[PDB]
Amino acid sequence: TNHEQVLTDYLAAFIEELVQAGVKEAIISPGSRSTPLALMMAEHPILKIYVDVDERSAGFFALGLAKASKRPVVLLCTSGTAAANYFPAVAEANLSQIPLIVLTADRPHELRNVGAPQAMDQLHLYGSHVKDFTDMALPENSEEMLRYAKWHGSRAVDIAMKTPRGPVHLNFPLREPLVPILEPSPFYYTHEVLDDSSIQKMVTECTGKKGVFVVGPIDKKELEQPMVDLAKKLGWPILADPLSGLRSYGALDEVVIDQYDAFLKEAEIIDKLTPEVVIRFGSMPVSKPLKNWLEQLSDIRFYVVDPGAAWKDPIKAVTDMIHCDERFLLDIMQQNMPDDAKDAAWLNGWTSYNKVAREIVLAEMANEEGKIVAELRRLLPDKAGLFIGNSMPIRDVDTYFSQIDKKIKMLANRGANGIDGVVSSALGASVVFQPMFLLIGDLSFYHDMNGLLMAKKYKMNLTIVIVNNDELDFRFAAAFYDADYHEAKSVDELEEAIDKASYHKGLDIIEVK
Amino acid sequence: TNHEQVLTDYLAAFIEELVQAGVKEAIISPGSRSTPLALMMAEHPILKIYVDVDERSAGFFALGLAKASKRPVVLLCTSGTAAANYFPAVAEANLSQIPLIVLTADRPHELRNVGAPQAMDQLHLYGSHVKDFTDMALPENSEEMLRYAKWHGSRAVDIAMKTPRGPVHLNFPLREPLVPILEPSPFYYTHEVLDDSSIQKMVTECTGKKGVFVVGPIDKKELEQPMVDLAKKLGWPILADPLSGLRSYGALDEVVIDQYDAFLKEAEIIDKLTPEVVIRFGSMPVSKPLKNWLEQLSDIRFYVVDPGAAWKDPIKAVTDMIHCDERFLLDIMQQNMPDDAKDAAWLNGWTSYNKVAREIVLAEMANEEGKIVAELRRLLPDKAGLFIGNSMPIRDVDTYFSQIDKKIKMLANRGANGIDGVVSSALGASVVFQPMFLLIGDLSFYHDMNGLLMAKKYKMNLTIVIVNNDELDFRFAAAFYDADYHEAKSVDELEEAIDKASYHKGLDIIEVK
Repeated sequence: TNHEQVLTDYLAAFIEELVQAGVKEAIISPGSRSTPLALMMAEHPILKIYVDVDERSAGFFALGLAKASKRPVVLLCTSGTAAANYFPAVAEANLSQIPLIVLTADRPHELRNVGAPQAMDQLHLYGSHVKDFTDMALPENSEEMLRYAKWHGSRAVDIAMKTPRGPVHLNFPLREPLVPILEPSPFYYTHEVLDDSSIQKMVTECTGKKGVFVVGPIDKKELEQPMVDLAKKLGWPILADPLSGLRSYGALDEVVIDQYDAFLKEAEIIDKLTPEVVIRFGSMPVSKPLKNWLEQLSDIRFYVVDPGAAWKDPIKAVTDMIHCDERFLLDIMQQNMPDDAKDAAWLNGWTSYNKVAREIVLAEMANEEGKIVAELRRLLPDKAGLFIGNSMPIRDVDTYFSQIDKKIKMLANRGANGIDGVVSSALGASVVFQPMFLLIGDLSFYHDMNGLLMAKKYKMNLTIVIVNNDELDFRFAAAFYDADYHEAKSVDELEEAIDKASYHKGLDIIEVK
Repeated sequence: TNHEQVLTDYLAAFIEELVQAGVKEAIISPGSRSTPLALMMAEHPILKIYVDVDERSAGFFALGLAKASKRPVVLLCTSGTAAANYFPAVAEANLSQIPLIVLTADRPHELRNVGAPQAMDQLHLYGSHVKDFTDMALPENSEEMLRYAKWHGSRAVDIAMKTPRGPVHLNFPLREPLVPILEPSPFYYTHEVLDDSSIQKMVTECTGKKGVFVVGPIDKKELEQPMVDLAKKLGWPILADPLSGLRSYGALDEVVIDQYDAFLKEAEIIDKLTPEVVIRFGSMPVSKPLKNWLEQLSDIRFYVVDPGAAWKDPIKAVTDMIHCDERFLLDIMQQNMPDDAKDAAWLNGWTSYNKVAREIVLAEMANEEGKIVAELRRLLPDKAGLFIGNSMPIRDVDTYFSQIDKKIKMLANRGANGIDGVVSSALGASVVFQPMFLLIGDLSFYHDMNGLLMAKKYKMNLTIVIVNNDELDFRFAAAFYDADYHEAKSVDELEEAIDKASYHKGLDIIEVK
């Protein structure tokens, strides 16, 4: 019934439900108004905490951690411009379907839009870029209002984790004094399914047709193998994006095509490889010549599998929009599509151009923006993570990273793209996948340079490769963040750097000028 | 009539009107979609350009430049998360009434919300935090549409510069190819006034009353002297904020009170200094004991002068809201208020506590977070600029920076406050006021560390004083950005650092641990 108890009961009810609904990590930024929420989250036994004093960096850190783990991740910042720094990562989380619980501390009603210090309008702060907005009540501790606090904690995580996944924003007006009572201590998975009538139409329509699988960047785990099996069963090629995982799932394969970016630039190859059906999985692939090829082809059956109804199709090519779970579709197609449907000449044609274009690529790579990918492909461990920057590193990983027999989790921010926040993204992802590697340009590296503090203060393992095409001497940046600096001037100098980097748990930075 | 000419005619009409309406500077961030707008702004003869690759830093740079010069300043970035990085500075510009023309490049309609790379929803991106939003047409070059492009260029700057001043957002959908034709080359002030009936009511109501002037952070230039004259004429004290300019306008004074933060904490002094009227100018002062004092007093006449109708009053103390120009009000009060109204005992009481509290402060400052302000007060030139960070440096400049007889422009981000972007803010302001000094905490310095690139690549003069109260060794940061590093361990070590800093045109950084 006293002010500080009221504040403690209210927040504890909320925070307890977040953890009980699956939040294990919180990414906190400090400030006056965020203090009571930060202190009480710290007191929670199960809940782990990371402190990032740059809110922009905190947002991308949370993003990367939630993208890699499929876990809902809390953000917490104070009132004022701090909340606005979450915006780039929230917009990214929106488009890449990443479950961020963004909690913004705020002034109380008597201090809202009144000219108070550290205070701005935080109602619908991120606009359409969140799944849900809640302006929470001022702290109360009645039976009704405590259950309300629990209810909103459960709803936040549920909405964020329900497909299509995405960011959820909760605004907390907090009235002074913000001193909580810490002594004594205050402390169902659904998927989309197609109908039996609806699967029969699809099965019959492409039962003996020349089809192509197109897989772009995809979220879901262990979808590599059953996809490979189906394409093998049908005799269909898979045009696999580097971010699909099919180019690095730990096995060599007879259906995965990886040189399509090269050979679809040529006009006669465009004509000869013309399919009857196309089935898309995941986002759109990064390849512009593939994009232009899929745009050009008409009078085909263009399926896209989109369980979240996000309507990602910048080509407007869709004929049949499929709103179901990817693993479900692959399994029913593995059970119901015939075995005797195999045309050997169809797959053969695709694999032939693929073998030919591999030679054209490998004839040049014994001489450096393409050779850096090729050297990285060989030097990487059998189980590793690779975050790729959105500039030139993503176009060169499409050309010079063919299929390898190592398990490599490849991650990029492919929603709203952008050169911002990719260091913190990689660093958040490094909590899940080890060892973590970052192929990055100099512009992106500078942009999110101060996110390297998280690697220093939490003793994280990340190997950074900077393609500096370009006035900046990055040795001083390395020394500042306690990083081991390496300058690779040759192919052999890169080999020594990678070997040294995997040898110690810590931050490594390899600059290639 | 051809695509690239259309694009050139459209943008040139817009850009020409911006310059013709008073835009002299543009702050550009690079990218694919921003390229045609950036190239053509570069071709404009009068328009000066600054390139900031961090969009967050660019926003605060523009903010600082526009705050210092009262000039409208263009921002330009590419599509995607780049636009979202402008948000903290836009929210700040909104509350601090700063005229930013924010231009965001965008995908065309066929690539909007369709799953395209580097693309997000940019309609009403900043929400209520801008004065105006325009989604511009796709480039056309007809007589109607070219005048439309001119019209929007004039409207943008006008709305941004009309009081209450603020940010204006224009979104530009641009269709590929984005290659402009650069060869050959494509290239009233109103103020609020009170009525004669309305001034007579105010003049008579405080014609012989014990009144107090309260001046917080204020925009308007040369408002120092006529304010001083009126308070001298009336025998009224001025409780001047450090950011009012009255504490450093180049003259010592017999009405400016600067120790109110100290002596209004005491209960009997609160009671004895009780006025009959209060007149506020500018924003709310940073002093919490002054805030609490003005809150506590009742049955008074509380005037606030607010020409922009922003209603800045977190105390809700207003009795008479005055919507007119500050210079106008001071001049008519200088002409119409009587001379024989002077009560000597009223001003005497205020100046007495002020003299007493100065002794209490100066008795301690011969021994370091307060002594750093006091040393800075003495060591500064006769004509200088000082940007202050929003953390502990603003509370200590209120206590330990009494009135000096030097002209010092003092600047802070006092709208939405926040520890973010104050380096770029100071660096933008450094274009106008020279020499520029920055008193800053370590948290703020880290937050906007990468804004120091602007000091390096444009060879700017800024002296940074870091109050490191606190793992980071800032020498490596200094070496990275070509800055002269100084470590001040004593009072005399600070003197040597300041002397060296003012001696060369370039970036200086003084750390006090």
